[PDB]
Amino acid sequence: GKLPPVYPVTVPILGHIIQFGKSPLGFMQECKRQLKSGIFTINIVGKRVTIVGDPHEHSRFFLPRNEVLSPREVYSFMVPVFGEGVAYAAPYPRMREQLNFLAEELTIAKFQNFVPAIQHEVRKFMAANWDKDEGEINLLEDCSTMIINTACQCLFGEDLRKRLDARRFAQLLAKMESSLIPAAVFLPILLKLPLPQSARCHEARTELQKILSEIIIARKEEEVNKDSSTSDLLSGLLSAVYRDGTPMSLHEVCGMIVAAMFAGQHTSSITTTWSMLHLMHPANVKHLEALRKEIEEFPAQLNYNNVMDEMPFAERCARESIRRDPPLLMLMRKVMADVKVGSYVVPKGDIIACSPLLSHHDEEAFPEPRRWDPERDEKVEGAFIGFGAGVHKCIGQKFGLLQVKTILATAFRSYDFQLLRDEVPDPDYHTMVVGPTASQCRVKYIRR
Ligand code: HEM
Ligand SMILES: O=C(N[C@@H](Cn1ccnc1)c1ccc(-c2ccc(F)cc2)cc1F)c1ccc(-c2nnc(-c3ccccc3)o2)cc1
Repeated sequence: GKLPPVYPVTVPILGHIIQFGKSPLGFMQECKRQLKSGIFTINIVGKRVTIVGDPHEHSRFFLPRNEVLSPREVYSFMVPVFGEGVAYAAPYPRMREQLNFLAEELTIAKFQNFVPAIQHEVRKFMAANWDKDEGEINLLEDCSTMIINTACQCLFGEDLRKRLDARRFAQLLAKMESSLIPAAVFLPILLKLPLPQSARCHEARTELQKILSEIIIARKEEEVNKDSSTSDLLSGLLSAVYRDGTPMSLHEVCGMIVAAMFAGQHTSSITTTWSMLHLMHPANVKHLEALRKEIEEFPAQLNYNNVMDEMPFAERCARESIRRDPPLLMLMRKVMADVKVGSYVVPKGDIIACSPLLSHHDEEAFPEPRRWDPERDEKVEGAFIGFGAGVHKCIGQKFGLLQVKTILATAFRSYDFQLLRDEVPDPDYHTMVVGPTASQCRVKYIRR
């Protein structure tokens, strides 16, 4: 039919990957300018990637059903992490049941207990590691540690955290993470080759499943000897029954737990770090005042109402941090059948993408897009896609923001911070999940 315009390939069989790596946004905006089109196709190692780079057409990426646009093939490289029959490795109907089960473990009703759990871990961390009148820290490392500790304290019973503490859990997860080859998205041959990565991933997942098995057995013993019963994400998923009457296997529960941590860890840490970096910069002193005012009448011990209902401004700070520097640069689907987008047909076999980095820098949608302004609103409806939308919208958004907001309120109640450079850090685009440049994240905390 009428295909999107294709950016010229001048270096064959790499395509535009190299140019993309150098300046993701600059490159994408150059394609947009040159091809006179928000919808255009680039070439990544010989694979056509059609970018829906016009915010007016977002719904064409986000709304079509799975039969039409499917992320499953994109996620083939993560099958060893999730496990077979888990998440994108399951038929879509089955994945949806699993997602519902996960969301039910992050229901608003469970937030009643999450708030104190999170604040407990935050205080404990600050008391241990931020103990002088002032001191120097790497904010990105400290927020990452807080997020693993807080997520674990919400989601895992004490017995589990004893057998599998944050530190050990992070090691297992990092071993799985460092075994991933996202290049396999564009070079699918990799997924059929024998790779040492495969054995490491399996080692770590099996080790984790073993620990969970031993926790389940121990809990059974606790219940028999005392009436002690632990209610957590583990117990919750284990009690799940699919519509076909079968229960979730331990294999599936393990994969879901792993998948949840993989989703939640970096994104939440990065969002918290950016938010603090912005709030502490002198240019944003008005915003820091608005935050401090928002939390001023909060009890020493926050509760569900405080964080959920009484923090709209902290929430704006979080979303605008994601809006300016989205941790996920490119959302992708396999085109399963020709799809009409704007004035073009995107053909079966393409990878279709929608880029939060590109869309969040559209100047009609977000005037002066490099300026962090929590008071802004999108000027094109649906242009903010920080948490995705439609069929595959984020199910962790509320829990992620609960942690970010709780950490912001707890940190800024007791500390000020000073950046150790003139400007907030540059984003570092070399990672799967993009955050501020780590070596630029050293800051000074100052006890209030
Ligand atoms: C906290 C900051 C977070 C950001 C910025 C974020 C961002 C996103 C984005 C952009 C998508 C869309 C993916 C796509 O369209 O391909 C997404 C989907 C998803 N997110 Fe997150 N997320 C965050 C937190 C979390 C947490 C804490 C969890 C789990 C506890 C989570 C679980 C998921 C799941 C399961 C999907 C896929 C839903 C589906 O495929 O139907 N999110 N999120
Ligand atoms: O982190 C990834 N996926 C995460 C995204 N996430 C994080 C928070 N919410 C959603 C992810 C998504 C869904 C799930 C998940 C899905 C289903 C389920 F039942 C449970 C969990 C788990 C995840 F870890 C991820 C990131 C990058 C990539 C990627 N592969 N290639 C690129 C790429 C290519 C070209 C240019 C730039 C990036 O990026 C693939 C996966």
